[PDB]
Amino acid sequence: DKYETNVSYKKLNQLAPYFKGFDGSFVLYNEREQAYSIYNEPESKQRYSPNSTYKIYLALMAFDQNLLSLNHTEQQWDKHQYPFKEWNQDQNLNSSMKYSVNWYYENLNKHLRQDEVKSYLDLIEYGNEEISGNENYWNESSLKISAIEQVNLLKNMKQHNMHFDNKAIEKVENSMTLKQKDTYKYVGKTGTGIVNHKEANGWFVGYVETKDNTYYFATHLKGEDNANGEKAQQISERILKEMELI
Ligand SMILES: *C(=O)[C@@H](NC(=O)c1c(-c2ccccc2)noc1C)[C@@H]1N[C@@H](C(=O)O)C(C)(C)S1
Repeated sequence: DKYETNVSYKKLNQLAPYFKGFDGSFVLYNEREQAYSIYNEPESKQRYSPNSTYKIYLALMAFDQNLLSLNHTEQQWDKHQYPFKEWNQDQNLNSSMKYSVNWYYENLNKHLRQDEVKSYLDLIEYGNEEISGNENYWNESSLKISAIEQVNLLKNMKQHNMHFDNKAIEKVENSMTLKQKDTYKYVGKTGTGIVNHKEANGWFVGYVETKDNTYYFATHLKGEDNANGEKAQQISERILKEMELI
């Protein structure tokens, strides 16, 4: 599925070497100039399972539904042993996001009404809005979003155009804050998805907020293997340093 937009963008073709091994895309939005820059425009419109980057909105939804309160984000670990040790304990919003603990977000979804969620995705324009596929519709399932839409949503959230509480947004933003300096705030969320037993869907979405601007971005990777959140973030970090933002 494909996101249709005839928005203008600066071409970022010389980012191609960063995507060696991948069908990848990089979208930047410059809040002040109100301007997109894109490596690989066709790939920037292709919709893919957002995977773990969906946790961001799943969190905003749980807040809005008073499923999460500002001083109540803690969830009990039910004692199931996972392949990654960070998951094998109680979590709060911050840790759940830092370690990408799926069960935290699967509990959030389990307690939201599918129809409230459908309504949210309609409001926020979350890609194809297909949550019909399975229970974990955001994991290599029916729900798909493009790198450019990932940027539009972050921008819309941060410019308070989503009907979510400002403190809800602040909490969610804090949970994905990777670096906090005098001169910038650096926020992001990774995503990995497996198809055909290979890491084939890599996301890193976020933004850098400086003292006079905010540069929202999304990097997406598609490839035979090693297309993962970590690689996507590594690629994004290189690109962002080279534009001199991080
Ligand atoms: C979100 O994307 C989560 N991903 C998965 O559950 C997942 C994986 C997977 C691949 C490799 C290792 C662990 C899980 N394959 O398909 C899916 C749907 C979690 N977030 C990821 C991230 O990149 O931030 C992980 C790798 C931490 S798991």
